[PDB]
Formats: sequence, structure tokens, C-alpha cells
Amino acid sequence: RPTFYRQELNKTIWEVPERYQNLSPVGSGAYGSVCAAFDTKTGLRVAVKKLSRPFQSIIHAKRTYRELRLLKHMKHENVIGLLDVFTPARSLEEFNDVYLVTHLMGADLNNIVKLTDDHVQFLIYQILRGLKYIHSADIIHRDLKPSNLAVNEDCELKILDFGVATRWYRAPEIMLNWMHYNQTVDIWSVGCIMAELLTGRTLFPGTDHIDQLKLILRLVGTPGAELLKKISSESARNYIQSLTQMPKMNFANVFIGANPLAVDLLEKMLVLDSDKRITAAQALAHAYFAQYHDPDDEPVADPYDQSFESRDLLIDEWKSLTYDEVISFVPPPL
Ligand SMILES: COc1cc2ncnc(Nc3cc(NC(=O)c4ccnc(N5CCOCC5)c4)ccc3C)c2cc1OCCN1CCCC1
Repeated sequence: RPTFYRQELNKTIWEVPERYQNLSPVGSGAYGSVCAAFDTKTGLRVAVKKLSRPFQSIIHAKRTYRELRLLKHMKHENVIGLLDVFTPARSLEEFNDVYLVTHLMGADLNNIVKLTDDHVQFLIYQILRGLKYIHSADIIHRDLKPSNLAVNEDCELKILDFGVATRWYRAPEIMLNWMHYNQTVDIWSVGCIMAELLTGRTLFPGTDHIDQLKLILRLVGTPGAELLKKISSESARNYIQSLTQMPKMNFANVFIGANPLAVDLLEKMLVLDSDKRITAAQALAHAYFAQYHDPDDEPVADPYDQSFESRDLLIDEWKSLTYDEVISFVPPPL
């Protein structure tokens, strides 16, 4: 039970172990505030997030428990991982604040831009490697986009969720609930990201859900008979057939002058039918990534138990489950 010190910044009490020194605000919003800090135990530079009113409602409490469970399980080089979690509460009774600690990321993908073909290969490779890992434990990101990707000076990437319109990167089946989905909603997003790096521009910059679909269908074409057969909703089916029939464009006439193996991968990623879309694992083995792919260093995750998600609990039960998870936390080795 280490020594805590208090201090105020951004109009909020921070109460942290002495281990963590020199705190400096880096951004706050509805969900939590974040500080950079020096970690006197590893000489490393870290980021500390104070959750905003984590047990105010049933939604907040369950969400707080979800983030903590998730970060405790993720142990992979291309995925954010949990260095430490603490509370200044001595007991469950007085337990009201949660703090999460991770490696301090510098600049996101949004900030670091066009760019070389070798750079795109390496950046997209690392995202897929990280996606193979989380998808293997049935975890879906759902909000993959450049501002959720951290990239340091070595060009090393990590997937995270700081919590660019999201809709610009969203799979059309999730955006509209028009057809069932799987893990490959995130594969759609990656294709939108890769295109952007290849050409310097947002691929599909829609101004609402309808305009977004319009732009997308302009590129991939209206759904064929095969895909139209699996659209569950009657409304959605009508809309689509009531549109004016757009053809599939030739991707080489769109990504003009780009590396042909990347044009090919883009075509396997940006397919409308989600039964046909390439997975993370299959995509690691494509010829675009020949210089990086090693099937013996692209690991999968331990089984992840997410049954809690179907439960309807009271606030005090989620709060108590969170506290347990704080107490059983064992740090990762140096
Ligand atoms: C310099 O600005 C920084 C740096 C940071 N470094 C490290 N961590 C953080 N933020 C952070 C995030 C989290 N949680 C998650 O990342 C999270 C939650 C849920 N799910 C995931 N997954 C889903 C599947 O894939 C794995 C990821 C991740 C926990 C603790 C911390 C500390 C930051 C934050 C940061 O700045 C934030 C504000 N800033 C203002 C300028 C732009 C953004």
C-alpha cells in the first residue's frame, strides 16, 4: 500500500502513488482526463487516465468494468496494454475513483502526414497483426480510424481507443444494420485507412449516413443479386433496388500509379458482402506483405470470457466486480 500524494490541475483532484511524478495535462473530455507522467520505477514515460464518474449510472459502471477487463487481458506488441491500475480508496465502501496507466504514446496516424510504399506496407502490416490477435479472442474494435492509431519515431504502431468523422471509416453493414456482421467490419476500416495513406485524401468523406453510402456505392457498385438475397430488412432492400444502378469501378483506374499488389489487397478488403471480405489472418499472408510476414511471429490471444455483457446488474454489483479486478491486478514484468 504505497504512499499517495494529492494535487490539483484542469479543475480536478488527482491522487496518485509517489511512484508517478511530474504530471502534465494532455487532453480531457466526457469519459476521463489524461496526464503524462514520469514513472520512477522503470524510468519510462507513461500516461495516466482518471475515469470520469465511473459509477454514476448502470451504463458508466458496466463500461468502466468493460474497459478494465479488456486492458488486463491484452498482451501484444501492436495493442495497448495495462502497466498499472490503482485507486486511492482503502476499502470497497469508500471506492469511487479509478486510474489506468499505460505506455505514453506520442503522435497518432492522423498527425504524421502522402507517404512511401514501404511505409504503408509496414504500418498496415502492424495493424493487421494486432487485429489478428484481438479478433481471435472475439473482440471487435468497431471504431478503427487514424486517430485511434499510435505511431512513434521508429514507425512502431499500437491500436488503442482514445474514445475525422467516425462514419468516414465505418463498414456499410454496421452503419445501416442492413446485413449481419462479423469481425471484418474492422477490415473495412483498414481499407479506408490504407487508401488514405496511398493517396493523401480521405477515401469516402460523407456528410451523413446516406451521402456516405452514396460515395461508397460509387466505388464498389450497387449490390448484385447474390448479395441482395441476404439483406434481411425489407426497407433496406427497397432503398437499394430503388437507387440508380452504379457499376463497379476498376480500382487501378482509381489508385492510379500505386503498387499493384496493394491495389489487389484493397479489392479484397473493400467488398460489400461481409461473408466474402478478407480476414486479418488471410491478409497477413497476401503478397503485399512478403518482406514482413512471418507465420511464426503472428500470435493469437488467450480465450476471453465476455459473458458479463449479457448481464443486467445494479450499480453496486458492477462497482464491486471492478474493485476485485483492481485488487487481483499483477503488473507485467519489465
Ligand atoms: C499524448 O496523448 C496521449 C497518450 C496516451 N498514451 C497512452 N494511453 C493513452 N490513453 C489511454 C487509453 C486507455 N484505453 C484505451 O486505449 C482503450 C479502451 C478500450 N478499448 C481499447 N482497445 C480496443 C481493441 O484494441 C485495443 C484497444 C483501448 C487507457 C488508459 C490510457 C491512459 C493516451 C492518451 C493520450 O492523449 C489523450 C487525449 N489527447 C488530446 C490530444 C489528442 C488525444
